[PDB]
Formats: sequence, structure tokens, C-alpha cells
Amino acid sequence: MKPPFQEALGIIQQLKQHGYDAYFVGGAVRDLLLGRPIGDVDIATSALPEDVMAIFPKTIDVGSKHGTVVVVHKGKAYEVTTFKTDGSVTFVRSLEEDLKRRDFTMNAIAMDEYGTIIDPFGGREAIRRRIIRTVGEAEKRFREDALRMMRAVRFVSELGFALAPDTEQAIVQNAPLLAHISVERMTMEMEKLLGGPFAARALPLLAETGLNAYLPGLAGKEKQLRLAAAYRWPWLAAREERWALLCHALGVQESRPFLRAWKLPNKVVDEAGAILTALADIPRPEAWTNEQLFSAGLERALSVETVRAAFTGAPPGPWHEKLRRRFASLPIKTKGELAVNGKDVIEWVGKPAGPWVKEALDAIWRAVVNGEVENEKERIYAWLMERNRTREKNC
Amino acid sequence: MKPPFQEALGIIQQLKQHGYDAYFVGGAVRDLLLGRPIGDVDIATSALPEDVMAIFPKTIDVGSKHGTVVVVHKGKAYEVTTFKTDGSVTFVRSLEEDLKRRDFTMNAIAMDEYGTIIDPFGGREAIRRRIIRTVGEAEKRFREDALRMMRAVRFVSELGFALAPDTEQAIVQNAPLLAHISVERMTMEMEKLLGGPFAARALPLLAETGLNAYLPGLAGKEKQLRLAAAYRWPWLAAREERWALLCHALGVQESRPFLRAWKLPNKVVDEAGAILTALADIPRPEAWTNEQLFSAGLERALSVETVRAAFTGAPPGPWHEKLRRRFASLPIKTKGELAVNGKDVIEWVGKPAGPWVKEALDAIWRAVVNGEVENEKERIYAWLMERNRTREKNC
Ligand SMILES: Nc1ncnc2c1ncn2[C@@H]1O[C@H](COP(=O)(O)OP(=O)(O)OP(=O)(O)O)[C@@H](O)[C@H]1O
Ligand SMILES: Nc1ncnc2c1ncn2[C@@H]1O[C@H](COP(=O)(O)OP(=O)(O)OP(=O)(O)O)[C@@H](O)[C@H]1O
Ligand SMILES: [Mg+2]
Ligand SMILES: [Mg+2]
Ligand SMILES: [Mg+2]
Ligand SMILES: [Mg+2]
Repeated sequence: MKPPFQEALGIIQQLKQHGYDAYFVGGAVRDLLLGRPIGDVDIATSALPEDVMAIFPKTIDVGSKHGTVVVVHKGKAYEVTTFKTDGSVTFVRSLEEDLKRRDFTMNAIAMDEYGTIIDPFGGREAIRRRIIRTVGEAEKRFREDALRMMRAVRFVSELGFALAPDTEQAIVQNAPLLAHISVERMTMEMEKLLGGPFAARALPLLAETGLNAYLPGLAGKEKQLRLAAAYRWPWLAAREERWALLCHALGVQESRPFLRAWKLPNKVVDEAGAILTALADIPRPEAWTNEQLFSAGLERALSVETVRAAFTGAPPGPWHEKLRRRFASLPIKTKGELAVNGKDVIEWVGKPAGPWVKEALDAIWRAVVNGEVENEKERIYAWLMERNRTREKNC
Repeated sequence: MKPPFQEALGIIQQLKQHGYDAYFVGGAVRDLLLGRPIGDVDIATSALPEDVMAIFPKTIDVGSKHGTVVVVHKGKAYEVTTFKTDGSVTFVRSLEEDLKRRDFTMNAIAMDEYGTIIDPFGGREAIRRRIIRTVGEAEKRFREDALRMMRAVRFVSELGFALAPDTEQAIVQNAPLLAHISVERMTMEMEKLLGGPFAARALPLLAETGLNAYLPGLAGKEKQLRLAAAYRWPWLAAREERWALLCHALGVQESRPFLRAWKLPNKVVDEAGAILTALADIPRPEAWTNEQLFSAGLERALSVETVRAAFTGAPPGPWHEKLRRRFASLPIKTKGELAVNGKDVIEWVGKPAGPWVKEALDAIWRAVVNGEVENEKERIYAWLMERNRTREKNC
């Protein structure tokens, strides 16, 4: 009894004591056997949602309508779900029927309270071989829920299994069925897929299967998805870093409409574009300017250098370290640190408030950051006063 | 900082550090002030669902569509919700706007990370006075969401506050609007209502307001709901015990269609009926038979005696204790313990399998339970053999 299951045992044990019968199901079982770090623990049972909610003190009703109830047990959330047959939903008492309806054999294993693997579909066998194979007829399953095809690919990215020959074939043959699946759902698969350790060969697969060109903005980018195999994807440590690089590798022109079409939240779309733009604007790591670094703020500069690294092969290590150093010597680090205020500039220049003020303050921060003048009132004043009779001597 | 809020502080503190601003809202603030045991802590914030989900490691998406996200923090689930204006939903940045849309002034208080009470609608006053008053126009609020009326009454039951004269008036004037609210939602209110410490006066209230007779099966039971005031409701310790007694007190004829019309889950409807039935079959605590006790199993017998107690005024103490004792001396406690098997009876009586076998086994368990014969094979055999030549001497 490995620690992730050890603590979830309470749940099974209690469902059993009320005469129910429950099992560990899902990736966690897969992971355990595969030797992976264990993902998160799910419990399937013969108990119906209102029974689960009656037995355990804290329960969250996530979706009891399709069998699932969240149980908070000794401090964590677990998803407990009644055994079901995938049509509205029908509940049963057969664990075997509940496994039959699961996507791939690896995912279709179960473990009992005593640690016994129950594996009626040869998932264990598929794990030894490292194969993603559909439970039952590859074709039928994908018709039932086209999204399964997407998962199959991401699983390739996540575990470096290979697609079974006939399962793969089914995908190309059943590609179209995707555009019936709501974007949101595809996005979370894509995101996982990009963060796969094997992302490097999952992107190409996205092309050699029919899946490309039913995914948003991946219309005929087949050439592009193949050359993607050369990108050092796994050093991307962040969501934005990922999307950014995806764009860069697909030669995406305007980041905004694309990342939007994927229904990613605004802040991510923005930040990804930010990185992307910075990267167009700084073509070499030495090229960073106090200005642009200040402008970008340490984090994003770092991400830029990481995304660059994932494209070049040059580890970001040394740059990240110089950026960290530079940033911490920037005479000011935010605009709010500026020792001088918009209203000061007004009193000094005898001009009424307006759009010239921004321009002033802008020229000032830059001058402070470039260290042309200290961040102190008296010295900016002189600086500004003297630079206003220079604009007179020029035109 | 009381312990319920102490641990939730983290959530606020983090939302604030990302520059958001969040408050403790809801019953828990009310509870705190009223001096009650604190119900469960909720957080309202200016941050949007996707921000909350971004900041906190474990999050459950219960309903981000209307602003709510559950955050698992240091081992508990908390409901975090973006400030909103009740129409689709509009998110704002005003805490004041978010409180304005809540049901009653007691429920519309707020507390900040430093323990400051923010109370723009005089909830604090309404607590001092012990009054349920609508936030804003009593009439308008009930039109917006008729369920509010139900809550007001259950809160009466839960806190012993009185309804404000004009709020009450609004209920009678706006009673009809209930039949637009789905039963399920009324059921959970009713259930709380029945388990109030003041249930004794909430049920009558249900009648003196127009609410009665838009609640299922409470058509013109006005007379009955008033006399309900005399029932010792607060000793009912269980859901079934409650419904049971509610039936008994409404003179409900057939338990089953009634409890069903309330959409309670089946096991409850069943068990309630069980208790109710046993109660019609045993009119005095002394009257319990080894038979009927064995037939009911300790739990239910106890529940019967408690439901009786709530109707009579005689404390169930002594009976509960004798039942516990009797049940633990029942020669067998389940039908499975019987020392003799259906197939034994066939071999013994030379008759083919069939419906007479049940009848035999039935007569046997009863005889064991009544202690007419030991629960042992050899002795049941004789008992049965000798009782089969008695049915010959009789007809
Ligand atoms: N689209 C689907 N069709 C059939 N079964 C599915 C589908 N999606 C999920 N499942 C089943 O339920 C589980 C889904 O859980 P989930 O997708 O969270 O984790 P997992 O696939 O097991 O691994 P991971 O934790 O990495 O995501 C799978 O184990 C599989 O049994
Ligand atoms: N129908 C409604 N109309 C307006 N506001 C509501 C409504 N239902 C709930 N609320 C608001 O949200 C909170 C709902 O919390 P909830 O019903 O869970 O607990 P509570 O009423 O505050 O007290 P308790 O924990 O005992 O139930 C209330 O405090 C109130 O602010
Ligand atoms: Mg999983
Ligand atoms: Mg978990
Ligand atoms: Mg509450
Ligand atoms: Mg809580």
C-alpha cells in the first residue's frame, strides 16, 4: 500500500463496511504499475451518489447527475463515482461494466482494498508493452466520444507509449468527429500535450493522424508540426512559455486571434503575446537593454530567454543568471518607484495638465533606468529644466 | 481571529498579495457575531474564477459560470466567489454591490483580513435585535427569487429570530411565486427547517404565512401545522425520524406518495415509512415483541421510540436502554444467523423446492427468536418434524 493509496483507503474501507464495494481506478493505478509518480487517486464504487454523501461528513456535489461525488477525506479531495454504462447514464453493480467503458486498456485497471490488481482488459499487458490501445473497437469508441483521440495523442506525449497500429488507423479514419467537441475541452488536452516530456513526438503525431485541421488554427500546418520535433519543449516550465513557443514554431503571425481561438484565459493570451513580441524585438540574449528589461520585468525576460533556448538548444542557464543580476541593479524596478511625480512636472514646466505629461515622465524613467540621472527630485528637476532649453537650441 | 477564520486567512492573504481584495462573507460572519458555533466560511473577492484557479494549487470548479470556485486550502474546502450583480451574471469590483444582492441583513455582513466588520446594511443591528429583514424592498427581493421566502422561515427555525413585520407581510402577499421553484430546492430548506431548535415555531409560521399549500402535500394542512408546535422536534436526531414525525403530525395517511412528492431519496422515504408503520403497529413501548424488534433491527426500533417521545413528551431514555438490552439477548439478530438452511428443510420434509419453504423458514426464525427452540440443527429438525405431524392432528 503505497502512500497515495494508503490514505485513500479510509474511503474504500467505509464504503465496504456499509456493504458497498469500491476500488481504486484510473491513471493512479496505471501510474503505480508503470512506476510513474502517482497521479491523483480515484475511487469507483457500487454505492450511489446519495449513499456516498450520506456516509462521509464532507462531500462536494460536483456532478452526481453522472455518478461523481467529491469526498474530502483526511484533508484531500477524491472523486468517488458509481459504476456506470455510457449511454443519460445507467448505474450498475458490476465493476467490470465500469471498466469496459473507459478509453484505453492502461486506464482500465482497478485495484482492491488489499492491493490486488483487477485487470480484465489486458491493461497490465499494454503497460509492459508501452501501448495505447482502445478498450474494445477503436472505431466505435472514437465515435462515442471523439475527444478520446485527443487523449490518445496527449498520452503519447505524457508517457512515450506508442499508439497501437489499429487504434492509430482509427484516428486518421475518424479525425473529422473532433469539430463536434467543444473547444474548451480540446484546449486542456493540448496544454497537457505541450507539457509532455515526449511533446517532441506528440506534435508530429498530431499531423500524421488526421487530428490537425480540426484543432483551432492548426489548419494545414502539417509541415510546421513536424519540424516542431526539433524544439527542446520540455525546458518550457510555464503555460505561457509553451503557447508562445507553439506559436513561434507554427510561424504564427498574430498571436492574439490564435490563442484566443483556443479559448485560453485573457491573461495567458496577453502574456504569451508579450513573450512572443519581446522575442521578435530581442534577437540575441546580449541585446537586452535596461529599458526593455525594466519594461518587461524579471519574470517575462526569463521566459523569453527560456523560449529562446527551447528553439536554439543553448541552455538559458547563463542568461537567466545575468538577467537576474542586471534586473537587481536597475536603478528603479517599477514606474511607481520614480522619485518624481506627474504633478511635479506640471509645476516645473508651467504648462497645464495634458498628454505631454506622459511623454515627460516616460523620458524621465528612461533616463533614470539608463542611469543618465539619479532617481532624486532635485536632480530630475535640473535634468528636465536643462533638457527643455535643449529642445529650443535644436529646432 | 477565531480558528474558523484563522485558517481561511491564507486564501484572503494570497488573493490580496496578487492585488485582488477579498472578504469573509455569509453565515459564518453572522454566526461569529451572533455568538453561534461558526457555520462554514466563505470568501468573496474581486478576482475572477480563472484568477482564483490560477493562484491556488487545488481548486474544484463547482460553478465558475456564476462566480463560484471551491479552493482546497490547508485541508478544507472553501467557496470563493467573485463579487456579482444578480441579473446571466455580471462581475464587479465593488464589495458593496455584492452584499446588496444577498437575502437578509444578517446574511449581508462582511469581515476583512484584519477582523474589521464591514456592514453597510445594518446586519449588525438586525442581529442585536434578532430580526430577519430583507436587504432592500421585501417585495422585490421575493419576486427575484421566491425561494428567499422559504429561507426566511427556516432561519426562523434555525435562530429563533422573528420575521420583520413588513418582510413577513411580503411573504403572505407573495406566497404563490413558490411553485416556480423546483421541488429539490424546497426540500433542503424543509429539512433544515425540521431540524431547527425552533422548528417548534417555524412550522406554524409556514401556515400563518401563505407558504403552506405551495409546498408539496401541505395543501390546507394549516390546522395541523399549528398543532405541530407542541411536538418535541428537537429530540429527533435523524432525517428519517424527522420526516416520520412530520407525517405523523400532519396526519399523513400513506407516507410513500408524500415523501416522494418531496423528492427525498428512496432509502429515506422507505425507512421513514418503516418507522411510521412500526409506530402504528406498536402503540406502547412495553408492547415491543422479540418478533417485531428482531424484524426492525435495533436502529429503527430506537428511532420509533424517539419519534414516539417527540409526540408524547415522555423521554425515550429508559426505553432506548431496554431495547438495547433486549436486542442484545435476541437468540439471533439477523435471518442469516439461523442455524438451518432452506435446503435442509427440503431434505427433511421430502417436498420439492417451492413457496412453502419460505413459510417454513419463517416459522423457524420466529420460533428461534421467541426461544421456543434453540438455534441448532438437530433441535430445529425435531421441532419441525414434530410440528408437521401436529398440522395433521389439527385438520
Ligand atoms: N473520454 C473518455 N472516454 C472513456 N474513458 C475516459 C474518458 N476520459 C476519462 N476516462 C476514464 O476515467 C479516467 C479519466 O481520468 P483522467 O482523465 O483524470 O486521468 P487518467 O486518464 O486516468 O490519467 P491522468 O491523471 O494523467 O489524466 C481514465 O482513467 C479513464 O478510465
Ligand atoms: N436565495 C438567495 N438570495 C439572496 N442571497 C442568498 C440566497 N441564498 C444564499 N444567499 C447569500 O449567500 C449566503 C448563502 O449562504 P448559505 O445559504 O450557505 O449559508 P447562510 O445563509 O449564510 O447560513 P447557513 O450556513 O446556515 O446556511 C448567504 O449568507 C447570503 O449572503
Ligand atoms: Mg487521473
Ligand atoms: Mg487527490
Ligand atoms: Mg453559509
Ligand atoms: Mg469549510
